[PDB]
Amino acid sequence: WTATSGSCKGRCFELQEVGPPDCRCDNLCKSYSSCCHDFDELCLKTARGWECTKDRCGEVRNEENACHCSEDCLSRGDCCTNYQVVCKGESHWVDDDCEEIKVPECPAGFVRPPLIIFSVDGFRASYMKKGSKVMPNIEKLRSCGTHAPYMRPVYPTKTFPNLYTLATGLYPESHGIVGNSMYDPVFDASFHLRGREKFNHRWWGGQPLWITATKQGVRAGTFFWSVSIPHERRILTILQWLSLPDNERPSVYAFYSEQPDFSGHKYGPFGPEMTNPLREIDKTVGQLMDGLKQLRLHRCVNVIFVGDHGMEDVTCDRTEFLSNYLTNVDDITLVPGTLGRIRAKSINNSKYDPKTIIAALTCKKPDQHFKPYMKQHLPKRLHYANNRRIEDIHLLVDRRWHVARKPLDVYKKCFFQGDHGFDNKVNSMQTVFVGYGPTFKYRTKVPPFENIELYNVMCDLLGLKPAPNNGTHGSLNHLLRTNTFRPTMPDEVSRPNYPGIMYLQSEFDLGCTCDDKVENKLEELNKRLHTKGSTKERHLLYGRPAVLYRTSYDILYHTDFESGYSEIFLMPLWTSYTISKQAEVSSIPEHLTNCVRPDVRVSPGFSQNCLAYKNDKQMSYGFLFPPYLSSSPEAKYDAFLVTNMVPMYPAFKRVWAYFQRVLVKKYASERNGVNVISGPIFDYNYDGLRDTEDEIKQYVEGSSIPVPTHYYSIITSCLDFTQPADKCDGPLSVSSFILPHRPDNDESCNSSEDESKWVEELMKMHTARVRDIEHLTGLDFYRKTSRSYSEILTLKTYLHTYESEI
Ligand SMILES: *[C@@H]1O[C@H](CO)[C@@H](O[C@@H]2O[C@H](CO)[C@@H](O[C@@H]3O[C@H](CO[C@H]4O[C@H](CO)[C@@H](O)[C@H](O[C@H]5O[C@H](CO)[C@@H](O)[C@H](O)[C@@H]5O[C@H]5O[C@H](CO)[C@@H](O)[C@H](O)[C@@H]5O)[C@@H]4O)[C@@H](O)[C@H](O[C@H]4O[C@H](CO)[C@@H](O)[C@H](O)[C@@H]4O[C@H]4O[C@H](CO)[C@@H](O)[C@H](O)[C@@H]4O)[C@@H]3O)[C@H](O)[C@H]2NC(C)=O)[C@H](O)[C@H]1NC(C)=O
Ligand SMILES: Cc1cc(OCc2nc(C#N)c(N3CCCC3)o2)c(C(C)(C)C)cc1C#N
Ligand SMILES: [Ca+2]
Ligand SMILES: [Ca+2]
Ligand SMILES: [Cl-]
Ligand code: NA
Ligand code: NA
Ligand SMILES: [Zn+2]
Repeated sequence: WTATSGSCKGRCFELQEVGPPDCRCDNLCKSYSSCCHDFDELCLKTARGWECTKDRCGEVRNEENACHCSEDCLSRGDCCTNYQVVCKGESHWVDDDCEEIKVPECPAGFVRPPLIIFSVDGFRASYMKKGSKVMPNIEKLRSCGTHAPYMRPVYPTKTFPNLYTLATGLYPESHGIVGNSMYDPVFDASFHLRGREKFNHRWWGGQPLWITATKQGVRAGTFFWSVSIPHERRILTILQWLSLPDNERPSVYAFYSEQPDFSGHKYGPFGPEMTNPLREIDKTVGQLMDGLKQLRLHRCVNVIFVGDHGMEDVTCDRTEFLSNYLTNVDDITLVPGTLGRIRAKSINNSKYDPKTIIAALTCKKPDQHFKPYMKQHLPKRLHYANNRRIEDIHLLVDRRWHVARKPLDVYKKCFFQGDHGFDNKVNSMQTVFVGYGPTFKYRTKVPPFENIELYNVMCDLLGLKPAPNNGTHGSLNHLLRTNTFRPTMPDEVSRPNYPGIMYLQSEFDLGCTCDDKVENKLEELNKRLHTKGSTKERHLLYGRPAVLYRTSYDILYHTDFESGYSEIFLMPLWTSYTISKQAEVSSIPEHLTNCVRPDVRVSPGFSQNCLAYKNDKQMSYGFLFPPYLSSSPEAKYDAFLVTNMVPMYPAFKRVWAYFQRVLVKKYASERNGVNVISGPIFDYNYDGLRDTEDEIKQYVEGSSIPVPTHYYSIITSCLDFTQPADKCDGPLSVSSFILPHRPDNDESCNSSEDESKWVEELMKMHTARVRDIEHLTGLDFYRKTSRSYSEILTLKTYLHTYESEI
């Protein structure tokens, strides 16, 4: 119930929301059907439209009018945005040459530059170029301010997941808005785009910017705007707020546009009908900027222009139907569209089995336009798993396609030509970022970055301490003129041991054999030095990774590679090695095929054993430093040390061998040497965070050798590829992967073909930021470079997407 017999007289768009059942006047009252009777009358004035005209200049104040052209309007803060242009001979902000804003040029009383977040739905990245002719205001913001060629949204590339990620710096799996549509089994409740449940606070995790602000004594304008409050009124309200007395005036504001998303669904991302929506958004921008200029704030305020996601071409005829794969279609609930999520229709059905469903959706048709996945086998880069609201079964749908349950759903629910929600690395899902203001840089292009990083920066722009979030604070310092956040390297928690030769061959009973016993102070002094770390400057280019947790490990030095060996997990946490451009690939010799050698630096008790691999009929093994890339026949003996060995399914060995035998050399050619750090990852609880010992769900049979869930590699070279990796004087270039350690290759539909046809594709699908790998390992890389930490932070957040050009 709401008693709507109160009035909004003087209360229009009140910031402090009043509790039921007294009527509401805030920008959300329409959505809750709870406005005061006079809300339309007082708060949604429209009389005479949105622009001053020559005859309206210096008029008598008429309180009915939407905006004003009277002499007093500037004081009252309620002129039409074009008032000075029409009545005082001022130019539009867009027609003014842009000039560097070296410092905040704010009215007295302003304790800090305000921040206005101008957010646009479905604003695809390529619109900045392709629609630049029709977008003069926006195009002026872009080129005079700071801009990225695109901004990477989060998966799924929908609205609420993205807008709330912007507001929180969190992955949807952490903030809770994991889709446009959701069921929470604990609440036994549902979240939809329409209706009212979505307004319950319990869906919304983390701390959004407005709450971070308020808790820290910084006032906020409200962020959420009902669809029926026209754009012009939203702008006027923000301008009005900006004129409030110092003690009442908000410091952070948001504008929202339903366009271009709305039209792009109807007409597709490039439908000729798309020009108009883009014209109108630009007109809105021009109004804001004109409004700001009038108020002497256009060189004081920091403006962010940001989209939530892009838009792709998607029509009805391009749907896949689960009914063409599944017999049991009515025993399941599918969340449909540009992503699939599947659960049982009823929890009382004990015959339901995810295993058989996945299998029935796997590589069943030739050009199949989606791929099923247990959520924990989704590429780790999507961080889309650690939430009870995300169904165990997920379908990654091909760009340009839809998945529905049955054909009837598609014709009884072509209507649309555009849609979004696909994998976040997909070009058409990319969105925009422009920062313009005193705190942003002047005429600066920055590289593509992820929207999860904005929360931090908006906190910086406001002088706020950010709530704990998924951004890497400092990785976007290069966007900023001042207010940068200067982070320290995390302190190392565990210092390594440096074991010497402390065990005799005969103390090891691991069931390992190696045909190695074929025997000079020239090459005997040389090898000691190698085992003391003589070649370490070559293979450990950026210093050793720091272990950021309490554990017990050893640094092991070799001719061709260096490792941090875990006595707890009985394998390396990392193996580091440099492959120069000229380096040569050799084979594993016949007499060495099944050779495994005891490491006389590491005790039997802290070693793996060959017997456990013999007994484990499913588990085989691989090596972290590839024997194929040994520098000499004599050095190759080190590749076979038990302390270089890791557990590997024969299905995964196919992948690993091809990467180690073929791809590393290829990269070294193409990049002028590469440095490689490889290792295991354990994430059985799929929270994207390093597992403790007691979280491991699988061991090599009969042993305490834990089985990795994933295998990572970090591949570094010189950004200037004319300089070889080991003699790089400037910025670095990185690409990385986190491969799932799976006992089949069901994921790659072409795995029965040669590795050259499918492996590299899989790696690309599982591209990763170094930062992802840090989360998963508790390591901290790049501890000793000549580079600035902020640059190294940006590097660590870099993702190599393998998409073609924007
Ligand atoms: C991305 O960034 C985020 C932000 O940092 C990272 O997530 C954090 O990770 C922390 C480590 O997992 C985690 O810390 C835990 O907090 C528990 C208390 O949490 C409540 O309070 C916080 C603070 O305000 C709040 O943020 C939480 O909100 C979550 O939960 C509610 C649901 O109730 C949601 O509405 C909300 O969206 C959010 O959900 C998400 O996080 C939870 C984890 O809390 C997930 O489970 C959800 O699926 C969802 O994704 C909470 O309101 C605290 O209880 C934990 O302490 C336990 O574990 C430690 C281990 O150190 C142990 O010492 C303690 O004894 C305790 O264990 C006891 O309970 C256990 C289970 O109940 C049991 O096993 C034991 O036997 C004990 O009885 C823990 O400290 C922090 O909450 C989240 N924060 C957020 C916002 O998500 C995330 O890691 C980053 N991702 C990546 C890849 O880097
Ligand atoms: C800029 C910004 C805007 C914003 O909201 C703008 C907004 N209002 C409505 C309404 N009605 C709406 N819907 C999206 C699709 C249906 C309606 O979206 C939000 C939140 C509040 C969504 C979390 C966060 C940020 C951030 N950061
Ligand atoms: Ca949207
Ligand atoms: Ca984990
Ligand atoms: Cl969804
Ligand atoms: Na085996
Ligand atoms: Na396959
Ligand atoms: Zn949309």
